[PDB]
Amino acid sequence: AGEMDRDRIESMFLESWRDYSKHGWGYDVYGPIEHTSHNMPRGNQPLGWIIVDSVDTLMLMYNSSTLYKSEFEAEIQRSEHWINDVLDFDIDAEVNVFETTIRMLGGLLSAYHLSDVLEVGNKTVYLNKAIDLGDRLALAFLSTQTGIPYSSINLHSGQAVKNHADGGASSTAEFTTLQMEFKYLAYLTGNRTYWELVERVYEPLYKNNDLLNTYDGLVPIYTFPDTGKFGASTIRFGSRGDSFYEYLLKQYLLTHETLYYDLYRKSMEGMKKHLLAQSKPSSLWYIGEREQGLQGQLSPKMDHLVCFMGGLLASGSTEGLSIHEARRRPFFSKSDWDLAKGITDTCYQMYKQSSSGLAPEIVVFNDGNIKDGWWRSSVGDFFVKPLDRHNLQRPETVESIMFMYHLSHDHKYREWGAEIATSFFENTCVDCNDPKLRRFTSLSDCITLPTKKSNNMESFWLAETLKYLYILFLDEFDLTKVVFNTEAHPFPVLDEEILKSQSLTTGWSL
Ligand SMILES: *[C@@H]1O[C@H](CO)[C@@H](O[C@H]2O[C@H](CO)[C@@H](O[C@@H]3O[C@H](CO[C@H]4O[C@H](CO[C@H]5O[C@H](CO)[C@@H](O)[C@H](O)[C@@H]5O)[C@@H](O)[C@H](O[C@H]5O[C@H](CO)[C@@H](O)[C@H](O)[C@@H]5O)[C@@H]4O)[C@@H](O)[C@H](O[C@H]4O[C@H](CO)[C@@H](O)[C@H](O)[C@@H]4O)[C@@H]3O)[C@H](O)[C@H]2NC(C)=O)[C@H](O)[C@H]1NC(C)=O
Ligand SMILES: *[C@@H]1O[C@H](CO)[C@@H](O[C@@H]2O[C@H](CO)[C@@H](O[C@@H]3O[C@H](CO[C@H]4O[C@H](CO)[C@@H](O)[C@H](O)[C@@H]4O)[C@@H](O)[C@H](O[C@H]4O[C@H](CO)[C@@H](O)[C@H](O)[C@@H]4O)[C@@H]3O)[C@H](O)[C@H]2NC(C)=O)[C@H](O)[C@H]1NC(C)=O
Ligand SMILES: *[C@@H]1O[C@H](CO)[C@@H](O)[C@H](O)[C@H]1NC(C)=O
Ligand SMILES: OC[C@H]1NC[C@@H](O)[C@@H](O)[C@@H]1O
Ligand SMILES: [Ca+2]
Repeated sequence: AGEMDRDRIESMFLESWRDYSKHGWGYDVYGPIEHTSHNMPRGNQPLGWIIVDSVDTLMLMYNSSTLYKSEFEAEIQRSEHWINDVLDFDIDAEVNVFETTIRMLGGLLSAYHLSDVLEVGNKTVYLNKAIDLGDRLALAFLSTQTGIPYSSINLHSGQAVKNHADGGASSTAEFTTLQMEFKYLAYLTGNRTYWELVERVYEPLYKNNDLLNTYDGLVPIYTFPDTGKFGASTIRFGSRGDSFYEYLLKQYLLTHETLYYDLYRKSMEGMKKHLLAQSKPSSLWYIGEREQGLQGQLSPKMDHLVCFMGGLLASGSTEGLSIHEARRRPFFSKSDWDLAKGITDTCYQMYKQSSSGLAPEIVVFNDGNIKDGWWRSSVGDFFVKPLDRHNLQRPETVESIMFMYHLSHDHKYREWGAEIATSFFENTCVDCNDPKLRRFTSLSDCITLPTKKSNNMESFWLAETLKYLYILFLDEFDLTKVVFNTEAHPFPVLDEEILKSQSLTTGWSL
């Protein structure tokens, strides 16, 4: 029953939310096991890490809840008042530009959007907060000549600070996963500066590295901000690389700027050419890594983070349309669609073949060359290294499952989603038999049974994992009218004509 699994997912969310609100209200970091909490800034001022990241999930559930609508409404109010009255981003502390942009700036923007379209709360509260934070973060683009920002910035002074390690290089995905957020902010404010600054990073990236010709659109994970040149590093769709590809497509879906689709196409073909492979014995499609350039060997290691590719590929091929209607359009990519189904299956298998039914942080697919103390999956398609056995309540697989279900309408995806939701329920719960004290937490080990719990609840458990599971069981969700930022914060597809009138156009080319 769709509405039933809906009640269940809403219940799981509320159990986590009730516990968080009771013990760690207003804190950035929260541990459900010991009910402990703290803020990230050295000064102990809150960033709204969990509250801001969760507001839009509260709004989505409020909009369709039949059993807890009233509770969700009250929590939105609680969150909104706190965001307006307590949260203050004028903090003398250095924060990571990427994380703060995708979680806080993005969450405030989507809260504004849903508040607007769902007519709940005061959208102005979120927009005003977004403008102020956006201005603090935007200062990061004034540090180098290339326009590529250093990893962190002080929210009060505006002073930028380079990455501590990696020879001072910035992570490629970190400055190429800020575009949806700043462009939507430009759209809402009419302030072109946000748009101009965030689009600026691509030219040096592509030009200075001969990215298309030399790398076939595949990016090493580190880029020096002052030169715009890649640092000797791994090429992977996992951490520090993943969302660079994500936002190439999502910008096109959001603003209709074709250049980014063209760039996206180039990277996808490059990915199929250099990183794609199949495991044994199930022939599951997976995306590997190239630690030593494209000329080196292909590593079968894959971050759970890569699993978002199922949804991305499906979204890019259909542009949000049901396959039924998409299959007849000129822009439909049969290749991308088939691979989307393939990668989503593979990622589902990472749960299905797991002893706990939950996929670990990282897996190593079987390429017939796994010839020590590694754990083998049920079928043997992949292994799990002793140090990668943790599960941080990540959303990437349920993310892709949601897209596949709504675009294909194949009920098999809702079945998969249900199994994973149940595995999270049974294997990450604390006080599992008491709905009054029950809550959910991360795992230090999701391979051993019973699973070993870690005292921490990721904000994305609420912002993404439960959100995508919830949307999966919504009977109607038009993917042609929304584009999710990388933290599952939905933005509306922008009107081309309005963008034109605001002088928001592609300021570079290739
Ligand atoms: C948050 O929740 C809200 C709901 O609470 C949700 O908003 C929408 O949810 C549904 C999305 O699928 C949507 O229902 C679909 O509506 C289709 C369009 O036809 C119907 O809506 C028309 C437009 O409604 C707006 O304008 C109305 C004034 O014109 C206004 O009164 C209304 O409040 C909306 O603002 C409306 O004009 C149509 O009217 C015709 O039909 C009436 C009878 O229903 C008749 O009385 C009228 O004279 C006229 O002939 C019509 O009501 C509809 O095509 C679609 O049908 C499909 O869905 C069924 C589901 O059972 C399937 O069997 C099959 O697929 C079928 O084809 C479906 O009913 C709601 O109307 C929206 N609600 C509101 C109030 O906006 C929102 O999406 C959600 N947000 C999120 C992200 O969670
Ligand atoms: C569209 O959106 C953009 C992006 O956010 C906005 O641009 C920002 O605009 C503000 C204000 O115009 C800029 O901030 C101001 O910068 C001035 C110049 O900075 C130089 O001097 C400081 C020394 O203090 C150096 O640290 C810095 O490196 C530069 O050399 C400052 O002089 C201003 O300071 C004054 O205001 C602050 C406010 O708290 C006071 O504390 C100070 O004492 C002083 O009175 C101020 O900081 C900001 O740089 C712009 N950001 C970017 C990325 O461009 C647009 O304003 C907005 N609307 C428009 C016009 O399109
Ligand atoms: C909405 O919030 C804005 C900013 O806090 C405030 O100025 C406005 O009065 C609020 N609207 C109302 C009256 O609810
Ligand atoms: O796995 C989730 C966590 N890291 C990856 C990000 O893109 C976002 O999904 C969240 O911050
Ligand atoms: Ca993501």
